[PDB]
Amino acid sequence: STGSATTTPIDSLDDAYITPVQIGTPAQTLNLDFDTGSSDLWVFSSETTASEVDGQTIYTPSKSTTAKLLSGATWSISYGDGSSSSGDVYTDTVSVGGLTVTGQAVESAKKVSSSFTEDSTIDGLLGLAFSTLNTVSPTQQKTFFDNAKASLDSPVFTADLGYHAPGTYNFGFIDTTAYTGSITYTAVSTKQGFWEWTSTGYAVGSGTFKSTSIDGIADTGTTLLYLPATVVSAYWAQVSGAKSSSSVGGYVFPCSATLPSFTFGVGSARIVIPGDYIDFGPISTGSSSCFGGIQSSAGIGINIFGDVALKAAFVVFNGATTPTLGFASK
Repeated sequence: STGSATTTPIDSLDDAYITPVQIGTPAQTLNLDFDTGSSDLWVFSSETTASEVDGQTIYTPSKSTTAKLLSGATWSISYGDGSSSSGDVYTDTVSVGGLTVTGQAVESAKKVSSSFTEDSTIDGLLGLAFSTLNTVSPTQQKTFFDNAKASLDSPVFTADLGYHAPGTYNFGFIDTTAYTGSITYTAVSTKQGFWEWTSTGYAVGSGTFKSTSIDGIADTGTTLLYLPATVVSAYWAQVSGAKSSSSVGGYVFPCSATLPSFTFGVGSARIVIPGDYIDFGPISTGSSSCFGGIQSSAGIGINIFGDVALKAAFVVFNGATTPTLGFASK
């Protein structure tokens, strides 16, 4: 089997992407944030505290003939941005882009943090990291991908995120028309439950390439590119007037600036992030201070190749027995 679904930015900054997902019978379609940095499929639901629901589409298990309470199971998750959610669990039929999993754990939110309430466009998350990170207790549950894997034509999914435009998540096949040149594959460590890999270095603009190992995660659920402070300082030093602002929470730059590109290494290959991708616009409406798309990972504890980086590439998440990641230009 295969599946193919379009993923669409939630706003004009590409702050996140939503992909329609069919849950239950008859189908209830919710727009979920596909997140390769976590492993829970959770949704706003008829059980979510009413004061914490603001415009989201909810899953109502009592209206699904295939829903079954997973008796005794609860979940609770916190994300790197400090947001959180928790609740109980149903199993139900879940389809993405024509690919169907029966008996998928659908984690129904009883509580969500303010950041989720305030974002009307995201109806929940669909985790695509390794199932060892799943938070369901006392019986850990598998991700949608893990459940689908044995049925897939090939045990892979791909992320093809757009810059200020829709893109695609494919399951079970590699679309050879979706990228240019060749895909370069690189080793993955699953020891922390993430799609963790080592970049071979970086360049700033037309500068020379610095060969240096940068361990990080491929994370579709993180907006920006978070890298070591040394790397980030070298980037922003090439932008007149850029500075790290403690008040704002990272690097800002004059909105009148032209940003250089940023290149990262994948083996001997190179992925170029155009300067425009690094512009996240005024820090507040009307400001002439703009927020940078490359920020320091210092104090996160891990480097994160988030959407800023991933949207510059066609990315293969290879879930074979020995997992790997592939990157191609596009």
